[PDB]
Amino acid sequence: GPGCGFWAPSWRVWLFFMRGIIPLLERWLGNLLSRQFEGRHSKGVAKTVTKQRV
RNA sequence: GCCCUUCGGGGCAUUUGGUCAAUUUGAAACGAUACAGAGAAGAUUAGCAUGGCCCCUGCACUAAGGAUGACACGCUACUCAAAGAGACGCUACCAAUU
Repeated sequence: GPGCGFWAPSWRVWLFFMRGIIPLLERWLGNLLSRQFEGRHSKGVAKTVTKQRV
């Protein structure tokens, strides 16, 4: 049942997950804020020829 | 304030900063309501694009979606003739039933 408080291994796991997730989310959130504060550039950087566009 | 002094003097430290704390008049946007109302030459519609002073959602400013996201569907002389054939064109208008 409940009573096991040996939490250091799982806590470790989530710290290392955070280590990897910081560069990805700081980039993603920075781009969220770029859209929010200067707007979306819609075209201009060219779109690739994907499968639906071949 | 402190320190030094040869008691005359000298030293240490040196220029912040975000338009006020004040919501009518220097800029928020839905929803409700009213209304209308969805592409491809009969009917019904899978979409993929194209162009940018149209954008939205998205990390994607090298996905995807938004009705195939929408827009598109008005308007329409102007580098501009030549041949040969006509013209009471360019003037006048005119005297017998028995």
